[PDB]
Amino acid sequence: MGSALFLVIFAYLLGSITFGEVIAKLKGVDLRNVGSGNVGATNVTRALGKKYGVLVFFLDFLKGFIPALIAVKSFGIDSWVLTFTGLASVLGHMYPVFFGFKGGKGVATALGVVFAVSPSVALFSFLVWLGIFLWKRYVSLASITATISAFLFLFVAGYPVNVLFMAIVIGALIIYRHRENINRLLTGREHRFGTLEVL
Ligand SMILES: CCCCCCC/C=C/CCCCCC(=O)OC[C@@H](O)CO
Ligand SMILES: CCCCCCC/C=C\CCCCCC(=O)OC[C@@H](O)CO
Ligand SMILES: CCCCCCC/C=C\CCCCCC(=O)OC[C@@H](O)CO
Ligand SMILES: CCCCCCC/C=C\CCCCCC(=O)OC[C@@H](O)CO
Ligand SMILES: CCCCCCC/C=C\CCCCCC(=O)OC[C@@H](O)CO
Ligand SMILES: CCCCCCC/C=C\CCCCCC(=O)OC[C@@H](O)CO
Ligand SMILES: CCCCCCC/C=C\CCCCCC(=O)OC[C@@H](O)CO
Ligand SMILES: CCCCCCC/C=C\CCCCCC(=O)OC[C@@H](O)CO
Ligand SMILES: CCCCCCC/C=C\CCCCCC(=O)OC[C@@H](O)CO
Ligand SMILES: CCCCCCC/C=C\CCCCCC(=O)OC[C@@H](O)CO
Ligand SMILES: CCCCCCC/C=C\CCCCCC(=O)OC[C@@H](O)CO
Ligand SMILES: CCCCCCC/C=C\CCCCCC(=O)OC[C@@H](O)CO
Ligand SMILES: CCCCCCC/C=C\CCCCCC(=O)OC[C@@H](O)CO
Ligand SMILES: CCCCCCC/C=C\CCCCCC(=O)OC[C@@H](O)CO
Ligand SMILES: CCCCCCC/C=C\CCCCCC(=O)OC[C@@H](O)CO
Repeated sequence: MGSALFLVIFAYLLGSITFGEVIAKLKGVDLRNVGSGNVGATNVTRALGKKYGVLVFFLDFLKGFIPALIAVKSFGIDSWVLTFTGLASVLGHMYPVFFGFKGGKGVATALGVVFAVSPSVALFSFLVWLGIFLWKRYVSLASITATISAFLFLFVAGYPVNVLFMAIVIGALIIYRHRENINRLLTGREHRFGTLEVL
C-alpha cells in the first residue's frame, strides 16, 4: 500500500531529526566538538546539563514511538509495516539525512519503538539499563546490556517474527554503534559517567 511506504519514509525523515544537534545548535554549541563528540542525550547531558539531556532523550524517544504507534494501530502488531517503520526511525537517528548522515547510537529512539510495541517490555528494559548504570556507572555497558535484554524479553514474551526481526536488527545495529565502547570496556579504558564531585 502507498500508505505503508509513506509511513516508513515519514519514520526515516522524523528519525533524521537529531534533536541533540537541534538543541545544541539553538544554543550555539557544536555537539560534535564538545564532550565525547557524540550527538545523543548522553553527550547533551555531559556538555549542557541533565535538563537539556532529558529533553533530548524524550524527543529522540518520541521519534521512534510515534511512527511505530501509527504502524501498530493501522497495520497490526504482526505487520511487516511495523518492522520497517521501526527500522526506519532508528536508521534515521543513526544516519540522519538532515545532519550529514552522522547520527547517534539509537538507544532512545529504539526504546520509543519498543514502547509502542510493548510498554511493559520497554519498562523492563529501562529497569535493566538503570540497574546496570547504577551498578558500574558505564553508560555503554548499560545500553548494551539493556538492548540485549530487550530482545530476550520480546522473544520470551512470544512476539511474532516480524517484531523479532525488527528487534534483532535494531539491537545488532545499536551494538555495532557501540563497538568502540566495547573495545574500551574490554581493555579497561572506558570512563565512568559524571562530574568529578559525583564520581
Ligand atoms: C511538534 C509539537 C507538537 C507535539 C507533537 C505531537 C506528539 C504526539 C502526537 C500524537 C501521536 C500520533 C497519533 C498516534 C495514534 O493514535 O495513531 C493511531 C491511529 O493510527 C489509529 O488508526
Ligand atoms: C526516496 C523515497 C522518497 C521520495 C519518493 C517518494 C514517493 C516515491 C514513489 C511513489 C510510490 C507510490 C506507491 C503507491 C502505491 O503503490 O499505492 C497503491 C496502494 O495505495 C493501494 O494498493
Ligand atoms: C531508499 C528507499 C527508496 C524507496 C523507493 C520507493 C519507490 C519504489 C517503487 C515505485 C513503485 C511505482 C508506483 C507508481 C504508482 O503510483 O503507480 C500507480 C499504480 O501502482 C496503481 O495502479
Ligand atoms: C511533522 C512533525 C515534525 C516535528 C518536529 C518539528 C521540527 C523541529 C525541529 C527541527 C528543526 C529545528 C531548527 C531550529 C532553528 O531554526 O534553529 C536555528 C539555530 O539552531 C541556529 O542554527
Ligand atoms: C532489541 C532492540 C530494542 C532496544 C531498545 C533500547 C534499549 C533498552 C533500554 C535502554 C533505555 C534507557 C536509556 C537511558 C538513557 O539515558 O539513555 C541515554 C542515551 O543517550 C544512551 O545512548
Ligand atoms: C509516550 C510515553 C513516554 C514515556 C517516557 C519516555 C522517556 C523515557 C525515559 C527517560 C529517562 C532517561 C534517564 C534515565 C536515568 O535516570 O539515567 C540514570 C541517571 O540519570 C541516574 O543518575
Ligand atoms: C501529516 C502528519 C502525520 C504523518 C503520518 C503518516 C502516516 C502514514 C500513513 C497513515 C496510515 C494509513 C493506514 C491505511 C489503512 O487503513 O491501512 C489498513 C491496513 O491494515 C490495510 O488494510
Ligand atoms: C522536517 C525538516 C527538519 C529539518 C531540520 C533541520 C536540518 C537542516 C539543517 C541543520 C544543519 C545541518 C548540518 C548539521 C551538521 O552536521 O553540521 C556539520 C557538523 O560537521 C558540524 O561540526
Ligand atoms: C528518503 C526521502 C528523502 C527526501 C529528501 C531528503 C533530503 C533533503 C534535504 C537535505 C536536508 C539537509 C541536508 C544537508 C546535510 O545533511 O548537511 C549536513 C552535513 O554537511 C554535516 O556534515
Ligand atoms: C528501512 C531501511 C532503510 C535504509 C536506510 C538506511 C539509512 C540511511 C542512509 C544510508 C546511509 C548508508 C551509508 C552509511 C553512512 O551514512 O555513512 C556513515 C556516515 O557517518 C558517513 O557520512
Ligand atoms: C519506559 C521508560 C521509563 C523511564 C522513565 C522514568 C525515569 C525516571 C527516573 C529514573 C531515575 C531514578 C533515580 C536515579 C537516582 O536518583 O540515582 C541516584 C544515584 O546516582 C545514587 O548513587
Ligand atoms: C540484572 C538486571 C538488573 C540490573 C543490574 C543489577 C545490579 C545490581 C545492583 C545495582 C544497584 C545500584 C547500586 C550498585 C552498587 O553497588 O553501587 C555502588 C555505589 O552505589 C557506590 O559506589
Ligand atoms: C533479572 C533477571 C531477568 C532474567 C530474565 C530471563 C529470560 C531469559 C531466558 C529464559 C528462557 C525461557 C525459555 C525460552 C522461551 O520462553 O522461548 C520463547 C518463545 O519460544 C515463547 O513463545
Ligand atoms: C546475517 C546478516 C549479517 C549482516 C552484517 C552485520 C551488519 C552490522 C554491522 C556492520 C559491521 C561493519 C561496518 C560496515 C562499515 O564499514 O560501514 C561504515 C560506513 O561506511 C557505513 O556505515
Ligand atoms: C542480557 C544478557 C547479558 C548481556 C551482557 C552484555 C555485556 C556486553 C559487553 C561487555 C564487555 C566488557 C566486559 C567487561 C566489563 O564490562 O568491564 C567493566 C569494567 O570492569 C572494565 O571496563
